[PDB]
Amino acid sequence: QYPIINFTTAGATVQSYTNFIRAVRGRLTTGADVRHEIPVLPNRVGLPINQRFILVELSNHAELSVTLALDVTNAYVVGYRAGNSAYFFHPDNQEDAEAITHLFTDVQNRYTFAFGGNYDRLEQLAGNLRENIELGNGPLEEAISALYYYSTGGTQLPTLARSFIICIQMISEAARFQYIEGEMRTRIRYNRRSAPDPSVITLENSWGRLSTAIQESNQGAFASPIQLQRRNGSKFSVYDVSILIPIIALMVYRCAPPP
Ligand SMILES: Nc1nc2nc(C(=O)N[C@@H](CCc3ccccc3)C(=O)O)cnc2c(=O)[nH]1
Ligand SMILES: Nc1nc2nc(C(=O)N[C@@H](CCc3ccccc3)C(=O)O)cnc2c(=O)[nH]1
Repeated sequence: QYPIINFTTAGATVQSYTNFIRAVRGRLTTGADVRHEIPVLPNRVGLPINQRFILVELSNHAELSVTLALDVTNAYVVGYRAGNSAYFFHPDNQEDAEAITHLFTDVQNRYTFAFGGNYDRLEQLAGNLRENIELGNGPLEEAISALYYYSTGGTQLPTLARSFIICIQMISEAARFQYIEGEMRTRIRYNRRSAPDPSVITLENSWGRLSTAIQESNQGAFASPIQLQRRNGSKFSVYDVSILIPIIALMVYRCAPPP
């Protein structure tokens, strides 16, 4: 029913990852909403359930596969399927709880985690912050195996949480931000794993705020500046959508566009 995009970490290259992220973005956005050259994700209000999700099938060199489900309104990873079992994060509201009942309906074992899927909760369970969790093709390869083996008891909860953190950043954050996609491309190009620097972290943390500031802006001009960080941790201010056009690939819907 829902569209499926395939990616493998097995022999992954800059080009194959680029093709993957492009395809994810294409399935997330309809083209109906572009503001200051930046696409906006579908509005959740009145969005039919048959259009609510996309599926990301991740394969690895170990010949294992897992399927992530992403909410098109925000690119949120709501859960995953591995073989005969599916696992969903504790839904944030009743609407999102109803929505996940439409996912992996043929699966033998359905589970909802007692914990939500936001970074703060996942970092708590992992026993590590995003700033200390390595990203790259190797981490993703390993994350796929960890998600696959969870149902059989091979994967400890901190490892599972860490693995979610890897997947979310390398798929959802990369889809949201050309900048983060670029950072992942670099890791893949040189096959060098590394934790995300402050520029990546602050962009992730600011996605909602940046989306709102752009959409509420006066002809692109922010009413209030937004503070981001450089690679070295130094602060720089964003006053305008213009500087964000090469940085942000997708925005969450926050308000109606002005006439
Ligand atoms: N399962 C899952 N968890 C996610 N968690 C976050 C996350 O917690 N992000 C930031 C900013 C707030 C935010 C931004 C976008 C979506 C939700 C929440 C933070 O609070 O540090 C971000 N994205 C996702 C995601 O795509 N899948
Ligand atoms: N399907 C699903 N979606 C979820 N989305 C979020 C979440 O924080 N979503 C926000 C993300 C964008 C945002 C806006 C304003 C400030 C920060 C971040 C949204 O869609 O407005 C949390 N949890 C869930 C969840 O459990 N299931």
